Amino acid sequence: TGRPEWIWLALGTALMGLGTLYFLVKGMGVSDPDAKKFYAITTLVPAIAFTMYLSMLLGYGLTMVPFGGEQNPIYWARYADWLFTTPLLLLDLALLVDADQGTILALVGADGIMIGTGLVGALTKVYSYRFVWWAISTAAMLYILYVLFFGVASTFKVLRNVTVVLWSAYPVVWLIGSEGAGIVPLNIETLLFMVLDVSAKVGFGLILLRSRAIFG
Amino acid sequence: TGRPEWIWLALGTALMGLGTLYFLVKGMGVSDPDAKKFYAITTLVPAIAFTMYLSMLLGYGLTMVPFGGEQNPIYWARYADWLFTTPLLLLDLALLVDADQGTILALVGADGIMIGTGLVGALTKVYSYRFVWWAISTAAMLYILYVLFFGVASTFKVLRNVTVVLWSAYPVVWLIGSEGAGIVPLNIETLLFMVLDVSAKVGFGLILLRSRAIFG
Amino acid sequence: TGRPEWIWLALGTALMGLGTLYFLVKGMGVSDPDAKKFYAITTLVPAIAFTMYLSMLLGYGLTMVPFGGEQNPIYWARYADWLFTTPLLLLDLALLVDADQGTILALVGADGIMIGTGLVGALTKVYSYRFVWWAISTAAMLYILYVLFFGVASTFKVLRNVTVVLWSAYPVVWLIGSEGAGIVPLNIETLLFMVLDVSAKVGFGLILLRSRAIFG
Ligand SMILES: *C\C=C(C)/C=C/C=C(C)/C=C/C1=C(C)CCCC1(C)C
Ligand SMILES: *C\C=C(C)/C=C/C=C(C)/C=C/C1=C(C)CCCC1(C)C
Ligand SMILES: *C\C=C(C)/C=C/C=C(C)/C=C/C1=C(C)CCCC1(C)C
Repeated sequence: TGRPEWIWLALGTALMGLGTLYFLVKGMGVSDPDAKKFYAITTLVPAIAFTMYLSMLLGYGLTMVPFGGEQNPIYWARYADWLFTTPLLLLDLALLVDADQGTILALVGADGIMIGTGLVGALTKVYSYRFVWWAISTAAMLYILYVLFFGVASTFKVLRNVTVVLWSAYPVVWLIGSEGAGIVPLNIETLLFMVLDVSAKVGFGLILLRSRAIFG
Repeated sequence: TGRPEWIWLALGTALMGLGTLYFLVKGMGVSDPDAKKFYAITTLVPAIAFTMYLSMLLGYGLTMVPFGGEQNPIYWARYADWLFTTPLLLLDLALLVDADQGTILALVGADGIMIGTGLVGALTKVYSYRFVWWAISTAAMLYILYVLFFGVASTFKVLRNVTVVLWSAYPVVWLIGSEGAGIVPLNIETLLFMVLDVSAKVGFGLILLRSRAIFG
Repeated sequence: TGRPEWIWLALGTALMGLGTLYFLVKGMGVSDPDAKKFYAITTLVPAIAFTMYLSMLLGYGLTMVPFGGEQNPIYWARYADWLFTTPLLLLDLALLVDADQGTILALVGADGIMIGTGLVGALTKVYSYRFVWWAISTAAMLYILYVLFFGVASTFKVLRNVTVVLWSAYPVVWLIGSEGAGIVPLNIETLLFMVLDVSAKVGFGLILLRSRAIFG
């Protein structure tokens, strides 16, 4: 359609949907409560993302934000997506290592500030302030990674580093993309987030559910 | 007032308020933690709905959505209502049959997508796409009913079928009402949702709390 | 800047940030899961508030609401703040006295209606109706205080009365401030909420975390 990035949105929609179907079928039959837990969590994340990519695709999860003298398309549904899926992803790690509740709360808590401040950064009309919110969000992401390292083992370790490399990519792509300094066109900005999202929402899950660590 | 549907909104407000008072008084004295749980859950649901019908009544939870060439009044507060009460209703069943946590999460998870996609459907300006969101929401509702059947007993069974007949009514009324194909005037569309809501928010609760199944 | 209340917003930002840092450092080393719980909860609350005061300061969490024939600046981010921090504050008391789950739910449930109805009151364009929402919110606050009194001991008692005096201040300041009857200028309205917020978000926490009651 009229938006260059549409094919990336259409591809992410498709891959999230297929990933959703795949885990739904994969999950059928699980009777082990613990495994049930990782299956629910892991199936729900691309289901949520599927509906969010579709709203972006259909143009509903998109808005225009004025700044830098320009009218700027902002996909707010990306953040609405992360707002619900990043805490579940952290839930999978939590459950893996059996984190106690104060840690889980701090994690989930830091994550909501991460995405909420980043959504504020996204919608802020004062150009310079957007980077203030990028900074606080990035600070929160770093606390989350800090806990992950200093706050099953082998699978945990695997998903941990996947997480590091994947989650730390989101900050840069924000910065260089159209929501930030405006280094890379929106069209390529959407492509990168799609590739991260699918790796984080489907790839991560394939890696976790194919492991016996999820089993009591 | 100026809106035909006002008397239905005023009636739902009144019935939810009275239902709220009734359970609040009913609940006083409960010392059994488990029963306490069903009382809180069941009292909270019409309290939330009371405030939401009032915002609709007062006109705050109402907006106009353009599509089909027309400006269309949409009661978004209906969805804000279901967003918080449908998961608690599912909580009551969950607690009844002592569902494990992976099931509860999948249930609560599918329910949030159900109402969120249906709210997107409600606010979408592209006529044809609204039905796409109706379809995904309906798909999620069907997963929720699927779990309910394939995922205390007697009371469970009773509330289960009440749930089936009541929840499956919401899809049709969306379709034929003004938010969809536009078969039934808004005025009658509001009347039907009010009747469902009160049966689902008060009737359901009367049935559950009058049972000893809620007792350890 | 152009807004008189800015210095109060800047002061609250600063005090919440410093309070956040202070507990973060204070919390380092805690290994006792229960204590971990009060530390997470208590550190998260001014972190959330920090980001919300900053959005108010920067002007992002501010909007204009028409009523009384005038265009009226409303800091909606104040409510977005309370929406997440008041339930955690109640969590600290809950955990103190080891409230059972039906109580916690009723508490958290009444609190969300409290702030949500008060946010509706804040954004309502019909002058007289704002006070209807003030009334329902106040009713919910009273239920929350009722439970607190009729629904560790010594610390509980201390935080309980702090809570009473602090939380009951918010209703009056709404009433006399610019969001209500318009008795006190916005500039002083913001000052009072800042003083309450910092006492409720930092002061309360200093009092709780300096106690051994948080320890198993
Ligand atoms: C959809 C799955 C995941 C794993 C998404 C993770 C996204 C983030 C870690 C985003 C972080 C951001 C930061 C650190 C600062 C700028 C705003 C963002 C929200 C993009
Ligand atoms: C207030 C109480 C209940 C039991 C409400 C239940 C509502 C639904 C099951 C709504 C479902 C919808 C579907 C399936 C698709 C169109 C949009 C709706 C949200 C109306
Ligand atoms: C930030 C910390 C706390 C302890 C804030 C508490 C705020 C309230 C108790 C607010 C209550 C309100 C009432 C009772 C009615 C009018 C609207 C308010 C939301 C201000």
